Amino acid sequence: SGFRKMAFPSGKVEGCMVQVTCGTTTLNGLWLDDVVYCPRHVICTSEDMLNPNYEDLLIRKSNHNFLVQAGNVQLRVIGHSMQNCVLKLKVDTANPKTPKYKFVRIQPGQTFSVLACYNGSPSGVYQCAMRPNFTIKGSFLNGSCGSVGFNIDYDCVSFCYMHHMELPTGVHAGTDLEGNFYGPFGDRQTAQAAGTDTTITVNVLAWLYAAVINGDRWFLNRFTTTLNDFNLVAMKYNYEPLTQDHVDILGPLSAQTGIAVLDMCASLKELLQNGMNGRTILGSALLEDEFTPFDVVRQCSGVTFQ
Amino acid sequence: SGFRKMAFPSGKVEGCMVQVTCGTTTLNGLWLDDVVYCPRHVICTSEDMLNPNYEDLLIRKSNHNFLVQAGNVQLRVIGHSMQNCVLKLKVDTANPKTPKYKFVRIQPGQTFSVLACYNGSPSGVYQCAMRPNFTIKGSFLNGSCGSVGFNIDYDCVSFCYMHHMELPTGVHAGTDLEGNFYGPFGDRQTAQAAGTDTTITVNVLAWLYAAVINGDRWFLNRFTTTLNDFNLVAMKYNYEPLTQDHVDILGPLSAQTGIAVLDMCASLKELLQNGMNGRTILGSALLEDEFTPFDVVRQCSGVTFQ
Ligand SMILES: *C(=N)[C@H](C[C@@H]1CCNC1=O)NC(=O)[C@@H]1[C@@H]2[C@H](CN1C(=O)[C@@H](NC(=O)C(F)(F)F)C(C)(C)C)C2(C)C
Ligand SMILES: *C(=N)[C@H](C[C@@H]1CCNC1=O)NC(=O)[C@@H]1[C@@H]2[C@H](CN1C(=O)[C@@H](NC(=O)C(F)(F)F)C(C)(C)C)C2(C)C
Repeated sequence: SGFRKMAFPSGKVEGCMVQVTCGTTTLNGLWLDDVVYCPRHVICTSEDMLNPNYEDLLIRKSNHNFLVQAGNVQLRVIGHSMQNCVLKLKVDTANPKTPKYKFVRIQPGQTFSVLACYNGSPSGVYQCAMRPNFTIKGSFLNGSCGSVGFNIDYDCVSFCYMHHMELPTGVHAGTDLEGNFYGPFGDRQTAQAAGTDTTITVNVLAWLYAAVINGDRWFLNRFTTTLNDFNLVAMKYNYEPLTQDHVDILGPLSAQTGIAVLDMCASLKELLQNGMNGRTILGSALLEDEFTPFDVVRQCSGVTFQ
Repeated sequence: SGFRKMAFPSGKVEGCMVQVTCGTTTLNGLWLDDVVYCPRHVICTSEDMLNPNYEDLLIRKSNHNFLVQAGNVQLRVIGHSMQNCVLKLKVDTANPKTPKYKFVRIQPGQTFSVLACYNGSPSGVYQCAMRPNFTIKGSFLNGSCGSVGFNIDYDCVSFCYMHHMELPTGVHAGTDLEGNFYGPFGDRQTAQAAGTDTTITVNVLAWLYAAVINGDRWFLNRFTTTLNDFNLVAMKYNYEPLTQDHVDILGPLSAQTGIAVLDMCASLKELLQNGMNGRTILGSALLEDEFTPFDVVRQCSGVTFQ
């Protein structure tokens, strides 16, 4: 029993982190086979960040301008190119610790673990969700860019995020590993703001199921609702619409507990309309939306990674 | 910016996890040099758990009765002994992945990361605190015993917890790596209950400082208090006493922010007496007590591990 915001084991990703320095600037890179992936703004000076011409700044860099270190060990750069907002530095040594891996572009609502790093070394690991406004609520400081977000499925690490920047309110934005930003953001120090966020309804329902599984059942009521009528309430409280696909994805937890998804929807409707009146669910005073259905099942069934 | 419940990178500990099977029962072990540490109740059958005589059950086991596997690879057991509530299985192969490590007995109030494991494989990592009642609020299922809790300082893993059992309310109990339980518990399926818990006052203050550092300052008031008068309020709300040592330990965060510890105490006093009136601090609707002063500084300054 118990339910925690649980991150993936980070060892496979730790073996891939390196330091990338270009002149003054040092940030993190990801070393897979003989390629190091890092944010392209490593090539910028504190002078011009308001709007760099990255393509131009890069023509004036050569391989030797990039100091890549894996721990103590320098890795010689033997080629370089830019793909959208990331640099790919070909090095003379393939990482012997390269896990089985894929690059994925996650969808808003999905979760992943961030391995926060500085100077190529890990500081810590935590779980996040890609928010509907394409930000993540992370914890990042100067020097953290190039830190990555990932999922693990058995033996395969799916890299889905690389960290690039921090928006007003202290939320964070970044790219997939092909260097394409999530959301309408770019890597320039200009006036950018996240869109209004929304609550990930299907994840809240998944967490309510997690609560029932753990014995925290006080919020279950006797009623049901239709999908359409539920979504009218969701909208008012800035919850995203629940689709039939969401309902189907909740099927395993619904089956395990015997609580139809629409019955759980009626219980969530009442929580939105009436609040929690000082009670908690799974120790929380607010409704939690950063556990997917798969996260709940993984944690409550003990899924492990090879 | 941002502030997250952050766990230590788990790679050093992952390389140490193994599966230990004795007859039916399989749980996790920790493989350091040529010794595997695991909970002694691996030698029990589902028949007698209400009160095993472990010393007796062990005399009838020989080395070959223990199947130890590190991934696919069997490790031959060449000796065995019991130390309090853990078994030490000497094996014929030293773990080549053994990190620099120590065994520590943590104090209530301190935090550590748990690497939850099943069948010798990691499921996930999360941060916990040793509660004043010597429990942790973890997430554990059948088969998770032998999962360990740890801190990292530079290159050194301090192992402080091994998981043994779950108490009513869904809280968890275990031992240090010398097999001595934290708290008044034992490894027998009998009526055991945690004592009444209390809130870790010094950690709440540390988190309030973390909030100020992140710009969330609405709860700061203009007043101060004495240590003695603050502790009278703390007591009423089931907060542990704040000592001068606690004040001194908060010195770095007090210096960084310019807010005297006793000024922050006056602000916490007001939160306890008046509540938060629907506001949040660092995204939370409740006061958080599972960040130590060192955790806050580590996260807000980017401390990394070699
Ligand atoms: C990479 N190491 C840092 C990570 C930032 C730094 C503080 N916390 C973070 O997550 N990334 C940057 O410094 C990027 C970088 C230029 C400036 N920048 C920002 O994150 C800035 N934000 C924005 O410009 C805004 F508001 F548009 F998001 C800053 C104001 C410094 C936080 C480039 C190339 C975007
Ligand atoms: C080790 N793999 C499990 C972990 C438990 C199992 C469910 N969630 C956990 O953390 N440990 C046990 O099964 C231990 C073991 C006997 C029974 N046990 C318990 O945790 C039981 N608890 C107690 O007896 C109580 F209440 F005293 F804490 C159980 C009721 C099965 C949860 C021994 C040797 C303690």
